[PDB]
Amino acid sequence: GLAAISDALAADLAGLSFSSPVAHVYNPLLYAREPHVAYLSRFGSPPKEVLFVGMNPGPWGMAQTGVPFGEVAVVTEWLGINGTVTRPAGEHPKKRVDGFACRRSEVSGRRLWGFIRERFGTPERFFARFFVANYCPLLFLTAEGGNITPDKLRRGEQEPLFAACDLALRRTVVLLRPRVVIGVGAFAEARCHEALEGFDVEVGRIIHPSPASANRDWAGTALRQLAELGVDF
Repeated sequence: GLAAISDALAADLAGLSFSSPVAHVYNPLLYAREPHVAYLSRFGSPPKEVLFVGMNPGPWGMAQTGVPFGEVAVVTEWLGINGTVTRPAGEHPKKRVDGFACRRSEVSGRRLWGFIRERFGTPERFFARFFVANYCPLLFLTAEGGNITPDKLRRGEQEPLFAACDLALRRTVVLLRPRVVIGVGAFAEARCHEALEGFDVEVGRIIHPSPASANRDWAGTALRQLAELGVDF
């Protein structure tokens, strides 16, 4: 199942190495494995019509909950997922892992899942046709605790990472058999196009929900973009 794919990915990432400016690496697939597997098992049953793909976790989302775009509030309240989360070895004090006790809200996840809930009401109606997964489960931090996107990695270190993640995504698409794969943001979409070349699947994009990315009407834009891709939302 999905759990096997995630475990395989984590194992593949276990051997990886990253150089300066990278100083801290979080792998929520390890320290937040139980809620992650809960998500996969409860909401990831094949087949899916559409797959949403995020690039990498935010510090207050999946890095805390193990759930893609997993803002604590919406994960506990709507997905009904709680669970034990331990701390990563290379934890930075400016981005501490409090798990479901974390009091900061990940805006991207709050917005995305808030939107999904707005459209579908219950998780069952959404996951009947859709799923959301994370391309790269690793969080990268500077010595000062600043975020580093996978984009800004050394090519020699970036290539195997993207290799493992491409593998994971391919296995994911094979299992869930979606007709459309939608990257959340440009980076995710690029990764989807490259990783899934050769697949009989349409690769698309919706605007990234981050305020830091970004017009005044993200939800309307994404709804429109979904309309263009021929997916009823």
